[PDB]
Amino acid sequence: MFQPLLDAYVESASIEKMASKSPPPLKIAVANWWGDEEIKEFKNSVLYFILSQRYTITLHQNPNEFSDLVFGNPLGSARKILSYQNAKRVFYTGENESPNFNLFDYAIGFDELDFNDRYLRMPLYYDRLHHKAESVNDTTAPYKLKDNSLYALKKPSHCFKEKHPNLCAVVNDESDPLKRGFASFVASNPNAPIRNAFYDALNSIEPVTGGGSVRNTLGYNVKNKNEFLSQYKFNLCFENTQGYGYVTEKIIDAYFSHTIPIYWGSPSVAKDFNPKSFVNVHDFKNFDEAIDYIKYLHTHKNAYLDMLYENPLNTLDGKAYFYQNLSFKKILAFFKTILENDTIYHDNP
Amino acid sequence: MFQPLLDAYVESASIEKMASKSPPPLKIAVANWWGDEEIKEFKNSVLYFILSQRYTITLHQNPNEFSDLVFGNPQNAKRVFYTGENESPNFNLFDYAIGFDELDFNDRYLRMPLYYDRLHHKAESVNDTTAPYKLKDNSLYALKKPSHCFKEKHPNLCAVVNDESDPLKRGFASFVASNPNAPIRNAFYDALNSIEPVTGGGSVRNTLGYNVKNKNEFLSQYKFNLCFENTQGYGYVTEKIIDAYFSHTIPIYWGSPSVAKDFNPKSFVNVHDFKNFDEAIDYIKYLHTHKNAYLDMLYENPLNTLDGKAYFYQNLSFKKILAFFKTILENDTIYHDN
Repeated sequence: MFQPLLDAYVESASIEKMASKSPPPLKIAVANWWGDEEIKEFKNSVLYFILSQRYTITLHQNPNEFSDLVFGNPLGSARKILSYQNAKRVFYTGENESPNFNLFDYAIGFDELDFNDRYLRMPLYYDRLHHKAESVNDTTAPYKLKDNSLYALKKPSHCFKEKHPNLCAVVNDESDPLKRGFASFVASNPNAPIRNAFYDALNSIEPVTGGGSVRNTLGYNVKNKNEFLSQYKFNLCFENTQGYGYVTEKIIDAYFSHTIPIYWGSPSVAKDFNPKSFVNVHDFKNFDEAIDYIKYLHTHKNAYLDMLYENPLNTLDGKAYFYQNLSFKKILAFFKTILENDTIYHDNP
Repeated sequence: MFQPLLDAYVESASIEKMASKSPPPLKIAVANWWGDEEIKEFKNSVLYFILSQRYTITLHQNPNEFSDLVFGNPQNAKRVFYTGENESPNFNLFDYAIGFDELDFNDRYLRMPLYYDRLHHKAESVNDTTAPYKLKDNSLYALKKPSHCFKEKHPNLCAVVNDESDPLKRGFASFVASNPNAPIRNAFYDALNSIEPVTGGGSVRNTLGYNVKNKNEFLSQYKFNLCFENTQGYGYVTEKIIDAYFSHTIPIYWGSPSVAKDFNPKSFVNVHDFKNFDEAIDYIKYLHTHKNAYLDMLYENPLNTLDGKAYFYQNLSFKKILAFFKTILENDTIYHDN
């Protein structure tokens, strides 16, 4: 049930509207090799989106320019130059990699760590929600955006349904969720010793439908991931690697496509999402046993519809919440503190 | 006043004397990068000393031998980061880390600054029948047979601590450094060298034509000790300030800007509290010419006190360190990259 997760997300994006377009300049240095595509992707990310609500952002790719923040995680030659901008450095990557606090003053990541003002946890799933929120500011979408909220203020598109018929049909109670294939699987890397032992074991209850390169079954890689996952009862949602707190956009795609995620990745995922809403493979002593609970859910429609209908988020006294209250306000406070703090924390020899 | 610091240290070293039990074998590998003197230092560290109270340790450097833990500093064994440098841990490479950073990473990180290891060493050196500082009878550090040489090696220190001399009746400020890659420390030195001359007993800015043999005896001869860390790190408080307290001299400190969390600010000059060096020096001048204020500072407890008890920040103790390692040994998780 995506709608309540989206509602919670939209509320977490609630902040005071800034008055009369006087957003102070913020100069951010980013990867020098980024081309116009990567730049476009960055101007579309939730971090940029959030910051644009309070600053007039300029991006810098010239190494001989001063900046307010140097952003990212350069490697090789570009990591050396970083050492010299001795600018206010902020570590940020989509990879399962913890920050180097000798080189970076501040960091935004997935680790469950407290370093006072120097670190903020902003999992990748928050950014995927931002993209799902934008894609449904469409007049044909089956998910609704609170009137007048930040995501509803830009003009809406009209392509969603044409692009996600099946998804719309089932979200719109015009199809029966029980009347679907067993499970979808979309992945690009074959080497995943833990994932395969699991695909082989899931793929031996009923065939698993593959839409990506690994274990493909359709004979072609699916065009729209979300439309494809909505055609199955479950979605094989294993992260590429394990990290405590490392919850990617994958589980969000399952929720969004109205299918039950079968999750494995961060052993603490239950902190971020309601475990009654997905098969948390970590809540079992072995796969063997988890395969059995999936086998059960697949043949006991009541338990299956129970899970599909749980709020993706945990609740405390009826109010749904993001773990540690992640929100636009929390993220903007973190940046206002970084910008106003003149202390140099990185190695400055 | 080192005595109260030692008392709190000895108390922090108190552990249950499980005797019905026996220390189980614990196999510890050290990385190859580690030189023989880095291995000798480790064998002599307070961490090794603490662990040896609950485990029968075997330390080796054979990467072919299955071990319970492996210690390094930049396999499928649990790796523990441990270094003396002002270097934050790489958690991609190490499952666990012992450091100085003010960080909380649940069971993966433990703060144990080098000053705690320097206290361990001073405590041993004072298990000596001619020593000016006392160790509670029946404490861990008093169990071994003592030495009889302390006074001989530190006459002046015993005199002042033994009240056979007057604290005010001494030189101005000592400075013992041998590292030159420390610009801020030099600039502060040249600036302090103004109130009066600052006697230099080490390589760097050496005064008396030679290097002193006993750092502590020497420091006990001055009213203050110029106590600068080589670089700034939040939480990076080394052995230096402990040498000042041990030598019954006022530390003039710079290094960790959060040093007041670890030590009682009324007990030393914290250069970080001033907007510029000039202002810090003005304060030093004042202490040097106001006997009541100087003595007050010299007699303060080096540690902060709360609820009637002197304490180490965040309750650093043998028990805290033993629980951290017990948790590592019992947890099968491997966090490092593979």
